[PDB]
Amino acid sequence: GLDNELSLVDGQDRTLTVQQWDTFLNGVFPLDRNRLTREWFHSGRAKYIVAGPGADEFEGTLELGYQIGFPWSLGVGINFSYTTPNILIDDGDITRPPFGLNSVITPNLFPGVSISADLGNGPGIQEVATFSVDVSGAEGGVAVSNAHGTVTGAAGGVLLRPFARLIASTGDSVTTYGEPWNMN
Amino acid sequence: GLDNELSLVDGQDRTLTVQQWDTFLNGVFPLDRNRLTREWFHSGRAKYIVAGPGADEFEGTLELGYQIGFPWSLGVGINFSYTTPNILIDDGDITRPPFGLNSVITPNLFPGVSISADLGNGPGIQEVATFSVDVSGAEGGVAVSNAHGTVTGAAGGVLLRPFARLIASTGDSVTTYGEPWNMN
Amino acid sequence: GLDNELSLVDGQDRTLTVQQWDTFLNGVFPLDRNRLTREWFHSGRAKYIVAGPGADEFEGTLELGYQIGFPWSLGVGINFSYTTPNILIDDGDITRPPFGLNSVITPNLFPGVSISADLGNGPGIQEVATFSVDVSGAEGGVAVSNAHGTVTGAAGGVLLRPFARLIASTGDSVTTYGEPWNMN
Amino acid sequence: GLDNELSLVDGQDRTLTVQQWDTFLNGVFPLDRNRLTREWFHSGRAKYIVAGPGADEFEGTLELGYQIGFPWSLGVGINFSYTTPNILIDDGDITRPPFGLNSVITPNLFPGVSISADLGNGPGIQEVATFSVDVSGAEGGVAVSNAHGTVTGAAGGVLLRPFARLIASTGDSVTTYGEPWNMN
Amino acid sequence: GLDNELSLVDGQDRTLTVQQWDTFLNGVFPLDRNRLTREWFHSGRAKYIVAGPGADEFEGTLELGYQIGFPWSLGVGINFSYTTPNILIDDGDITRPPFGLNSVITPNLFPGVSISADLGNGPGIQEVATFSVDVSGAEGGVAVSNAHGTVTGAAGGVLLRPFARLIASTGDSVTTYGEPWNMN
Amino acid sequence: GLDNELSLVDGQDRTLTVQQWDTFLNGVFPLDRNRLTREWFHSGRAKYIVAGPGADEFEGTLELGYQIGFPWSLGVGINFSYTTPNILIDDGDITRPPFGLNSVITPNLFPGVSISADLGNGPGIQEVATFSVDVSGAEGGVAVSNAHGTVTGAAGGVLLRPFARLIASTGDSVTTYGEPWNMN
Amino acid sequence: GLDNELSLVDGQDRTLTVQQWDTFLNGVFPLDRNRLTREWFHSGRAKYIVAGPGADEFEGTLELGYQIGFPWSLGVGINFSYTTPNILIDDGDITRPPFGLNSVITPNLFPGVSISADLGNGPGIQEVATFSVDVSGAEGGVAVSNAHGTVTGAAGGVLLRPFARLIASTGDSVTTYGEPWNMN
Amino acid sequence: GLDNELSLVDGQDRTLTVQQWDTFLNGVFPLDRNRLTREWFHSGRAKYIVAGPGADEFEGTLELGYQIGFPWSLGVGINFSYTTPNILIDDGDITRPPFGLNSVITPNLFPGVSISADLGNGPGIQEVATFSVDVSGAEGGVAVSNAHGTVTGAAGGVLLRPFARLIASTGDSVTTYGEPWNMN
Repeated sequence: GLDNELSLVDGQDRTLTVQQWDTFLNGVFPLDRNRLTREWFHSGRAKYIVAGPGADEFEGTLELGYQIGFPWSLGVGINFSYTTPNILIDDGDITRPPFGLNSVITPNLFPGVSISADLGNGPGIQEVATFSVDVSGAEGGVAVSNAHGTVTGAAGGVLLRPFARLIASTGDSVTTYGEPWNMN
Repeated sequence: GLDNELSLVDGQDRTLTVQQWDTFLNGVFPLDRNRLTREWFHSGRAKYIVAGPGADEFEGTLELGYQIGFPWSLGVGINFSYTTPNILIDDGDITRPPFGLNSVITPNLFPGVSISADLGNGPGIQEVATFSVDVSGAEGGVAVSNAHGTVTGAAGGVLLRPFARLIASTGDSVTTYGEPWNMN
Repeated sequence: GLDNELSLVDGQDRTLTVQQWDTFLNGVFPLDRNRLTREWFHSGRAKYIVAGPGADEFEGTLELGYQIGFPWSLGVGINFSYTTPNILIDDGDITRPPFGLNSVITPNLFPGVSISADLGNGPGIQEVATFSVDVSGAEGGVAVSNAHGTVTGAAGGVLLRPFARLIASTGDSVTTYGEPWNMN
Repeated sequence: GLDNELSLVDGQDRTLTVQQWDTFLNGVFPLDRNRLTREWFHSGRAKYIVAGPGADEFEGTLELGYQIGFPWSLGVGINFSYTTPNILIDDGDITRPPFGLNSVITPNLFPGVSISADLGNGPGIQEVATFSVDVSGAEGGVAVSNAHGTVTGAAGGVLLRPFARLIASTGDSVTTYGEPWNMN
Repeated sequence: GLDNELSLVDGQDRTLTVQQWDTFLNGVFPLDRNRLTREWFHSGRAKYIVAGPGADEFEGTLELGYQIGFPWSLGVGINFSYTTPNILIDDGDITRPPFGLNSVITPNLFPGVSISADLGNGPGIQEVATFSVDVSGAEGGVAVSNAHGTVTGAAGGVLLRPFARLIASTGDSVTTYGEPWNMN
Repeated sequence: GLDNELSLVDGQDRTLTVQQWDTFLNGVFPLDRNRLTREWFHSGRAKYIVAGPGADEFEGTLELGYQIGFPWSLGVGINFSYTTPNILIDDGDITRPPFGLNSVITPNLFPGVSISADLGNGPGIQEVATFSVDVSGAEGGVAVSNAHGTVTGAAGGVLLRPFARLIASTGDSVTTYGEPWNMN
Repeated sequence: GLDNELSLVDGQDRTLTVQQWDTFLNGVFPLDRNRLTREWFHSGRAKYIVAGPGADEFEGTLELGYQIGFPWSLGVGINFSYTTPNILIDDGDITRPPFGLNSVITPNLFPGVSISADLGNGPGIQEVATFSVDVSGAEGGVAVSNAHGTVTGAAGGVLLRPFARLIASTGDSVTTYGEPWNMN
Repeated sequence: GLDNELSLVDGQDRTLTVQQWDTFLNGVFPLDRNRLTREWFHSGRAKYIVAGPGADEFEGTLELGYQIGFPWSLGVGINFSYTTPNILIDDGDITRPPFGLNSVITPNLFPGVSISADLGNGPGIQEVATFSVDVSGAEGGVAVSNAHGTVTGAAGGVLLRPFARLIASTGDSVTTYGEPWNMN
């Protein structure tokens, strides 16, 4: 049904209304099985109405999309390393027995694994446009089912804020916002 | 209502007036729940008037926007690391017992976390144009409701200064400035 | 046969149906004989139907493809090194015998090999379009046999999710998704 | 009023005069509250006169702007860091009590802050064009009120030198310069 | 003769057949005499047939080429170095004889050579198009003799998989693959 | 007056003459008050004459400018740093009093300033074109007053060599050079 | 005279012949007197013939060039350095005579030169096109005298393999190869 | 006068002759007074003659220029540095007098200068085109006086090899070379 709506008396006395219908953000288990990944499908409709002078020769653009935000970037690195046995002489006496072999340095003698995880402030708030298209005339107009979206390297919970926007060819714009959906 | 206004007698004797109406910069809790992020919605109208010779065949551009300034950039990094037990021989004697095992170096024996926060001078003062469009004739013209803006990696308070600008196709320009809004 | 299907009543009352037929993602032993490489062949058909007003003057785009996800990036590096024998004097006395040769540093005395493997979080979820083409009229339309796909530096299992997409010239879109195929 | 003026007998015997009127560079407290930032508003008019043969079919370009110079770049960085307690064994004996725990290295035991400020020779002298536009005919033409300008990372005093320039379509040019304005 | 063939009933009921004839991949001793280099000459023909409705007004693209894969990248570096004799005083006493010359550090006393070879996972599977050209009508069409191909920095054996591809202007595609040729 | 002149009998028997008149390179105290900056104003005229066959339908390009050279690049960097008091234990015994506090490392105990100046060979000899424009017919043509030029990071004296150039649409060219002006 | 030749029955039954005549690759002592540089002059002619249906309305491209290969890249670096005398106190006692001057570190006391030569695997096999031009009709067509080629940073001998190529506008191609010329 | 000449019977039986006349490369003391810089002025004429069928409707390109080569790149860097007096405690006992002040590290106690010069193999052989222009008809055509050229960072002597080139619109080319001029 109708999720949300906003109206604007524009700069040439037209009433511009933009609406969001049937919005669904469907979070799924990530294809990559990566705990830092989020993945979802966006369905919904954007509609517009224009009333007042010139209503029928209205030219504009209609968009549907979402903003996304999460607090931290996270990366994880795991290293395996091994180095074959060796010796270098360090502060050794090579003039007489045992020729500096009483003062050697070796590499690490065993194979080893190390892990390193980095957490930093996130990339901020981003905007995705599911569609952005030309419309004309007083009413319309556009619907989407099962558009795909994803983000990775994310931690602390991913929030998605759906919007619909109408921009008049004339410069005027109104956008309506919905309640956010939690991908965590 | 009318927020602010400015007039200019231009280079061919036209009086150019640009105005800001109904301005609202609405700071909200950030979608990304990041203390270094600020997020807001811009509403307002820009109007112009042109008087004197040629008024009716005026060609121009109308803009509405804001400048943003904050004093410091801030970044935060937290690292978790652990390395598997190992030894290397350092200045050891491999000719006789105990074959240098009386002088070893190991990696850190425990898992460890470290935090690093960097504060530096900020990126200076930036300008955003919420809309910038062609206008013609003596009066107009353009309105916006709930346009979105954001910035991250910011500290010490974010200030937003709203403006409206009129540029004549002829080169002349006047811009009016409003009272700043505090996002912190 | 028919694998999967989805319908949408669009923004101007047309019923848009997109379908996936005969889908085969054929994983093969990799040409490069690299355990971090995966390689496959994509076959299938995408069909569409449009019903309701204007059905016959429908303009659109039809795509067939897949998303790919795997959890980890992996890289492996093996180094062989050898350095010719040398000495430098370190904290040596050059005023008297044996002129500092009782305190030398050498390079590693033997040839050596070392291995280093790095595992990190993967690149997230990617989309590939096997074909994306213009279609017009009420029904169609497009088939592919043995298109090639590949990815390398991958670990933890590669998953492929096939889709078909129909985008109306009018902005409306519907995409249908199939059951994923395992390349590991 | 008239601030400054310059004339040139050009390459085809036209007298070209360019003038600066009503120039004001208004330094303000920086929106970003950053001591390395300067911010100002430029108002003024540029006029031109062309006399001699062909005066009425003169084609050219008119500009108004300023050069900016300051002696030093300055940046400031403040780091906070803390690392969780740890030990590695350094030149320790692991064959017998106390197993090398008599020779350990730790990280810094306390949290710490460090500051680093860098001062270097500045970026040199830069030119900003407030407007740059086509003019035609013997007289004109162009005015600006409250154009915005800023610079950051600056130290040692910021000077602004206003100019007006006329370039004939024919190649000839004259520019007039004003007295500089101090932003510190 | 005919090496391999594949057919497809396309999205508008045309039968599309693509074929590979007379394929020869001729591996030669590399011009650069570099053991990490492979070099070869590709000869062959691609043909196509289209049957069913509209056969004679078929528009498309014909390609011939190969995929290449090898498991490892390899690089080798050899350094020669020598440094002229010198001394620095390290932890020396300059208040009394012999003024710290009893505790010096020198550079390496001899000339030296070191070798370093790096082996890492390879670049994955790549595609080369020997030709890719427009065709029209029901049958054709294109042949190549002695086209050149090469790759360097390769180890573990280089495999080359020949293909021919037909893409209809309409989106449909079929590609046929041959048996791979070993460049090692 | 006339500064300098050069003539060329070109490839189709036209005599091409290019001349420099009234040349002034006016060095001023730098706007940025930076000892590594030089700043100046260029005034002058370039004239051409063409004689012989086709003189009146001559098409060309006329330029006026200078080359600049200085021997050294110079940069200066001054750092202020301070680090808060801390300790780490280095080769300490943590099994018994005083728990390694008899062997600590600290950061620098005082605030500190350091200066670093780098002198290197300069960027070589550069060419600036004050104007470069199309001319037609047997005589002309172009004049400039108070064009601006600058350079920074310079040491050892900045030299400016003025020139005028005429390029025929036919490829032929002649350039005349003046006596250099010293900006140091 | 005729150096080499190759024929192909193409995809529409035309016999395509490409030929190399009078080929000379003239190695000279390098202008830069650099032992890692090679320099040469290429002379030769490329001819084509087309027989069978449509021979006279043949459209194509004719090229002449060479491939170049050498086994190793080589670079050489020589550094001169000197540092003015200095001291720092290292593990010194500043509470009592001689105030740590019994334990100083200095820089290198003498001026010094060091040389570093790096040999690595070469850049592989490259192709240069001396000319590549449009041809039409049954026979032609193109000749070159003393075209220049060069390469630097090369070691182990530079080999040049001359070719001529004919590409039909229809996609078909044949290339003929000559005996290689040694630039070392 | 005539310096050098070369002729070619081209691919369509035209005799193509290209010539160099009046060539002068005038080395001067470098404007930048930099010993690694070379600077010169190029004067000369290129002529061409075409004989045989179609001579009068010949279309082509005429160039005049030089190759440049020198064996070494050279760079020089001089650093001045000073650091204000400081102390850190190294392996000090802070539990009892004198609290680790018996084991300190300082920065260098004096101001210091260091020089570093790097010599490496040169950039190879480069080509400059003084002019490159369209010509038509059987004879011409183009002359240059006092064109400027320069290079810096050079050592071991700079050689300049003058050439003239004629390229037929048809692909054919001949170039003639002169005796080299020494800029050292």
